[PDB]
Amino acid sequence: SMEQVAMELRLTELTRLLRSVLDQLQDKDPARIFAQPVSLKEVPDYLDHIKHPMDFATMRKRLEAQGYKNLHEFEEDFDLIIDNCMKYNARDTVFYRAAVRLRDQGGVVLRQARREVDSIG
Repeated sequence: SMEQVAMELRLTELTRLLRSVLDQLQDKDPARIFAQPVSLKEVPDYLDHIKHPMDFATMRKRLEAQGYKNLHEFEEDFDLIIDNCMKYNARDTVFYRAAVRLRDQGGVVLRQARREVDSIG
């Protein structure tokens, strides 16, 4: 149908916008602390602690499969990265501190992406 195609074009354009948001968010992590999943070889008990792991590479696979239907879903995954980190790691650690900075700096980027999604529909 022509409706299914028009919907597909909307999803593609949302995907293009989220890809740029993702690149902007990832730049706020220059140390690459959140680039890849926490290694279960190196942190074998990680899943006893964190029930829903997340990281930027795993978000990128989902994005490129057009697996995000809306910005809310994307934001959920970004928030998991931060929130998982701040529970697993103590306050006085390089890891926790990097999460706080990513959170604060991403807020700006997410504030305008919300406006661009509402605006461009």
